Amino acid sequence: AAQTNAPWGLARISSTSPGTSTYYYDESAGQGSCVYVIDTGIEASHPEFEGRAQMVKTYYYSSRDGNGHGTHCAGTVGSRTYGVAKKTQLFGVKVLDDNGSGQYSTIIAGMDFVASDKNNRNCPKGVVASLSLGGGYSSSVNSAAARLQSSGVMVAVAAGNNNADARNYSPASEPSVCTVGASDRYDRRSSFSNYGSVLDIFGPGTSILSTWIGGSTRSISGTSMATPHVAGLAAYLMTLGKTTAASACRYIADTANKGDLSNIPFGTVNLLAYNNYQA
Repeated sequence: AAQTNAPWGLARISSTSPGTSTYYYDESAGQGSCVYVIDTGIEASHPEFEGRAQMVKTYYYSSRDGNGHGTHCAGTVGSRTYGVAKKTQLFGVKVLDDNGSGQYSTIIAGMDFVASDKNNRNCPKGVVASLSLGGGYSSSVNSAAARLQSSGVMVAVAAGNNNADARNYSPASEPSVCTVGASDRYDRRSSFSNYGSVLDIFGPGTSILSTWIGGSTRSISGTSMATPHVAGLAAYLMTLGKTTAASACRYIADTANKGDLSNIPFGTVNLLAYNNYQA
């Protein structure tokens, strides 16, 4: 399949080269997989989600996304125009209030929620969790993400937007999950992107166009917007049978565009997510 005039990030993840604008992907499109978006919620009613997005859990008075960040990430995972996996199922777990903040205990409860809730969903092609969130190092947050990974969920977490080593951030410093940095359209490390040996992969993170609340769209930047590309890519790859939840991050790193990013600090992987689709 070919989506002309796609957001640059979608075109990048199916290209060996920057600077193109068509997204190429197998039409299976993550059908039969599920991605949990653990964030500020999802505006499920957005026409871009086509009835495929639903809120399954909130820890606050409402389950609606009063922020837009969760809606944006969910749109990059699987919206029809801005999504990597245009046929996946999207499950919203609102662990972040409408200011985008959340206590670690609520975040930890949301991760354990997903690790049990996936047994209530039909995800024959596999389960992914996208965590476009993070704070200071927490062994308890790291262990919650490690449990979620261990439960049979692909966990993808933002590396963080501090332009620092991600070892001091959680869940980015949990080694068993898939820690994602951000790159821009010129194949530069995003200036804000964390780095370090804990990173597994880079995805498009600078000026990412996706869904926004109020049924709108907007372009925003962050490792939190590179993570739903990798999360969406994993659901896509799992639906294609090329990998499993336990090995998705390793697989994505094996098949990534190698050594194509600039301003990647020594000791950090130079790997850019790539669906490796041959039309």
